[PDB]
Amino acid sequence: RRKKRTSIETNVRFALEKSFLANQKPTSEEILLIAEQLHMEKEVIRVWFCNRRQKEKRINPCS
Repeated sequence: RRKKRTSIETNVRFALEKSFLANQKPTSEEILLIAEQLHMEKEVIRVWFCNRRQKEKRINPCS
């Protein structure tokens, strides 16, 4: 549940961090490109960015 996974993990996010903001619209190529770097694949990529930005919103309260 946890999930949680966490998960998230890693290393990636770290890199995604800076990257996220920069652009937040990763293209197809952009990802694959970054994937080549190491260890990151389209998968977690999107999953990341996606969920990553979700945290942004928010507002949320927004809640």
